[PDB]
Amino acid sequence: ETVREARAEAFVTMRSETLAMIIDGRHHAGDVFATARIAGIQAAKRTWDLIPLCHPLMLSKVEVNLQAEPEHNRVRIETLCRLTGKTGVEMEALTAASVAALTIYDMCKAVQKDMVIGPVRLLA
Amino acid sequence: ETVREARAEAFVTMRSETLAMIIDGRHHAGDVFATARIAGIQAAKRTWDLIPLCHPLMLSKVEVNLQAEPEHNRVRIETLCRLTGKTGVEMEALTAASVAALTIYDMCKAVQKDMVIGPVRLLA
Amino acid sequence: ETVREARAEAFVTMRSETLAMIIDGRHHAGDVFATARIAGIQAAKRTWDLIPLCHPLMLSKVEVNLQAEPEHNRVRIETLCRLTGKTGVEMEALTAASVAALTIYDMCKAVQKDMVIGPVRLLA
Ligand SMILES: Nc1nc2c(c(=O)[nH]1)N[C@H]1N2[C@@H]2O[C@H](COP(=O)(O)OP(=O)(O)OP(=O)(O)O)[C@@]1(O)[C@H]2O
Ligand SMILES: Nc1nc2c(c(=O)[nH]1)N[C@H]1N2[C@@H]2O[C@H](COP(=O)(O)OP(=O)(O)OP(=O)(O)O)[C@@]1(O)[C@H]2O
Ligand SMILES: Nc1nc2c(c(=O)[nH]1)N[C@H]1N2[C@@H]2O[C@H](COP(=O)(O)OP(=O)(O)OP(=O)(O)O)[C@@]1(O)[C@H]2O
Repeated sequence: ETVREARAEAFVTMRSETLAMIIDGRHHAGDVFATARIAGIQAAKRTWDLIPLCHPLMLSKVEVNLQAEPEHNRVRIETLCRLTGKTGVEMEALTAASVAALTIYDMCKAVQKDMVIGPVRLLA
Repeated sequence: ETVREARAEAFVTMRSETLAMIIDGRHHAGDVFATARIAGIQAAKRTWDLIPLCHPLMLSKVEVNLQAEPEHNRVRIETLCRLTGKTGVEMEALTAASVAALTIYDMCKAVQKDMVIGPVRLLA
Repeated sequence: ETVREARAEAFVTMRSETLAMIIDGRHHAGDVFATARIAGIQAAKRTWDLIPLCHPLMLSKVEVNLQAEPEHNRVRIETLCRLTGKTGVEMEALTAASVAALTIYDMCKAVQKDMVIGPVRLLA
């Protein structure tokens, strides 16, 4: 039994107006980043129930951080998962990143029909 | 890693007729107290999934006890949660008490529109 | 804290045509056995949430195996559950077997109205 951790990233690519709306609605009720962070945290804790062969685990830590990248017309999501145990937490990190990305998508899709999620991958 | 425990209480205040109906339907199919106890136990085990920042834990014990207080026109709910681990179980105890209270409410609301839940708090 | 395990079996009895359809659709998209295995695995991990008094546990292993028994006009399901902990996994094994059986039933019920599930029991 050891300390295990994993980090993942995801991106959501969108038009400039769409990203500007996220930036302008930040820190207000309906905060896209706040909502996506909570969604990702909740999703990480449910990973065992979403991915058939994953084991139930006791996550002691899940972090989801989001940043606008206006220069690339996209949002970057980075996640961190940690626990002390025998099973790793790669899928928790990826699932948290993915559901955070889907939540950004959900909150922007009225404005834009052709957003793209990706890449979604582990960080070294 | 130690033995951790928490106790909570909740109250549901109602008219005398409403409480009398609970007392009279006790030990029969549709037992309000039996249903509320099971709801509270189930809710305690799901606390991590209801409260965003709570950690998943392995509850080894959850107890929910209910008593009519005819003298005060109310039901009192007391809960107990225990486990051996590194994280406490205050939220499990409060959530079990709260959902037990909501279940009493649900089973009585046809009869009464203005029941009040509270206080809900930890016990020392 | 020790290694704990449990094994269960379940049977679904059906007409010969119904069983033949399962055998003939095996290894194809809509594989009844593949679907039932995944359902049973997922169900085992949720046992604590289905059975009110069961404890949440960290299952390290769940196996679900299915075999056609043409000679008896039935499907046999055998399950295995294991973990290292203080609480046994009998209910996880039985629940995995039961939900696997219900999934076989679901996937065959258009064809047959009078299938029977049982026995469902622990193995020694
Ligand atoms: N929650 C959660 N669970 C996880 C992962 C995760 O990131 N998060 N990674 C691992 N894990 C689940 O188990 C896989 C690894 O298999 P395992 O080594 O536990 O199987 P064993 O019991 O050793 O036996 P074999 O099956 O190896 O023979 C796996 O790749 C998942 O399927
Ligand atoms: N199921 C469940 N979970 C619970 C509680 C509960 O009653 N029941 N209480 C605790 N806990 C969750 O974690 C909170 C306490 O934070 P923590 O001390 O674990 O965080 P750490 O990993 O130490 O890092 P920081 O974030 O402290 O820097 C908390 O207050 C909950 O948010
Ligand atoms: N997931 C899951 N959980 C399980 C089982 C299972 O197969 N799978 N078997 C056990 N268990 C739940 O706990 C029952 C056994 O009770 P227990 O010995 O834990 O209670 P204690 O805390 O010792 O106190 P008392 O209540 O004994 O006084 C039980 O029979 C279940 O109710």
